Amino acid sequence: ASKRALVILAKGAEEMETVIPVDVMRRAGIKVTVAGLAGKDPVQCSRDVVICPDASLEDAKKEGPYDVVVLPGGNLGAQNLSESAAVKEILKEQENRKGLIAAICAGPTALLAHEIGFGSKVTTHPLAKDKMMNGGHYTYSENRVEKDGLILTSRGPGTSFEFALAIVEALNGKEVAAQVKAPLVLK
Ligand SMILES: *C(=N)N1CC[C@@H](C(=O)Nc2nc3c(s2)CN(C(=O)CN[NH2+]N)CC3)C1
Repeated sequence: ASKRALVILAKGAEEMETVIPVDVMRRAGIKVTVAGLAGKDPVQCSRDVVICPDASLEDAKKEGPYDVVVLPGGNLGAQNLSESAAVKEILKEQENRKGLIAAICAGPTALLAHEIGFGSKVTTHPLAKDKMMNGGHYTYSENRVEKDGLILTSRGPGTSFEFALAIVEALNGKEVAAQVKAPLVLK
């Protein structure tokens, strides 16, 4: 049947880093659940775009497992993910079940907070590098997208299409990723 993604949407999330992965995954035929960290109520993003979640995280985490857990960035959004006991338990489980975790821009700092994928090669946004590398628990990469086994990281809004297509390729293969890429008019 279809592959399944969980996108965790926290107050202060980067809206582009949220919507690009959600839309590109849905174009690939992935069943995506946009799950509000704080419940099912609309979420105010970093630039004040308000997105209505499909479900609360409390509900969506009962409808697992998921083929991928997706962590957008945003300074406050990543801080909120990093502080959530609920997110820690979901990432821990995903890691334990050899499930893909994907985090973009500041999003990877929530991996550090929840002690997820220690020893992985990761990228982040340049401004999040010092936070991510505090305590030297990862190897740093300048790749626009970095995939080290089941830890997939990316750098910013401008790598969001590459990040999303890398998730599609990982879940559905090269051919589906090429079909979704074709009408996007990427450079
Ligand atoms: C991509 N989503 N992002 C969000 C804005 C930019 C970014 O990473 N900005 C940051 N500002 C700070 C960061 S990352 C790290 N930081 C701390 O986490 C220190 N205390 N821990 N939360 C200071 C501000 C790219």
